[PDB]
Amino acid sequence: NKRTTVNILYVRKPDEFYVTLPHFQKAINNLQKSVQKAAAAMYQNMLPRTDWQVGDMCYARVQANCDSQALWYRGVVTGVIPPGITCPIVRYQVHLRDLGELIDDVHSSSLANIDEADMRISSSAKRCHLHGIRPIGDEWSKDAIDFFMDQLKAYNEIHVTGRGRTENSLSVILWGSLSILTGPFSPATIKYVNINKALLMAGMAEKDHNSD
Amino acid sequence: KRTTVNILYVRKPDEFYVTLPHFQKAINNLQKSVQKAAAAMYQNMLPRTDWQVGDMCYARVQANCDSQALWYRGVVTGVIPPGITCPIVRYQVHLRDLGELIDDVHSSSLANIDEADMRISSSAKRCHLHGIRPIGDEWSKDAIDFFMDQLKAYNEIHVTGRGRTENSLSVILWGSLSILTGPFSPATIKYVNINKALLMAGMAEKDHN
Repeated sequence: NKRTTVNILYVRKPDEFYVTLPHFQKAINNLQKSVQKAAAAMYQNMLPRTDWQVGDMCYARVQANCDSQALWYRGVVTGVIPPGITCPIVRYQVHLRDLGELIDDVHSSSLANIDEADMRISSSAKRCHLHGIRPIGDEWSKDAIDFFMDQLKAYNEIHVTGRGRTENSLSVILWGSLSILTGPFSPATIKYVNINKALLMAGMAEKDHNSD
Repeated sequence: KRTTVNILYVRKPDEFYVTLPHFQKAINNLQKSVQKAAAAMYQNMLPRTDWQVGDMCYARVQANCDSQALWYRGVVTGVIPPGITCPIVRYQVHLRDLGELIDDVHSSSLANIDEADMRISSSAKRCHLHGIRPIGDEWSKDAIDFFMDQLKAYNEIHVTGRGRTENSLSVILWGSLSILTGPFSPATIKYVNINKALLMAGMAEKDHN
């Protein structure tokens, strides 16, 4: 009721990270290996294409955060990187809809056309930001991001409480749960820790006065 | 004195990598020589997870201008503990022949390197722009983008050495323009001081040391 358990797919910053409902996890996996087949056929069958622009949907063959090998992903072209002295080819930045991670320096050769079903299938990665807090400065510092990451791996499970949504993200109070084993006759006890407040108390963020 | 160079890779105005232009073919031979040696080691070698900072190695990674992952001579610069998103140890590797840092490299992509292949001097020579420093704590994206723009805005790039730290060479970077002035006269070259251009644009400040 008050808390919904989630799986953390990818973390960029405390104001941008991506989750999924735990029961949905298998369907996400099925979608990913389904995506490999569709993308691979597309790549060799399609005519070569070089006209890629921002806002274009696509498949990208890229190595994501926890990938040992490059794999196909559903993506949206977020940026165009003009040729440079080190690299004389146009390249692109791609947002991976099922993971949430931005990938830079993607060659046109790694991009493939996307058909119309895999365009309207809802993105697996659900965007969130920590509610009621902001960085102490222009941007989230590396310390604060590292602190956030450290908190996430410091708990048994992760839970969110919704505080409304912005135009592309859901505002949440992130909860860490500890499980306490108290004898064979009694069930484990669960305690919840407020990660948002943990960032505040550690001096890694300050209260956002735009929130109520 | 000015020596023409090829820019291999740029991280920041205080960290970029060059080579002498005549060495370029020799670098190319080394890279595809590396492919042979590394692939051998990989299928040869016993599996290893013992990777530590300062360890010499081969890394199969997708570098900056690579469409596909390739083998590179490397040194492990960092160890990345497992996280909630990725439950495996990973490593950060510096590519000696390119100069670029690569993050999140799995142990499966790492291979042992033998010592003959290891002691060949790095193709990439480290440089930093002399007499300047960032305005803020660190180089801003604006300054880095400006620096990149300067490098591609000229016909050729040249360096003048003004001393060395222990791992990097302090230089004045020069951009050259060629001016065509009729069939009878040879073209004239004008040089622009890239270090100064950054100072002028307010993208950097004087070192005063």
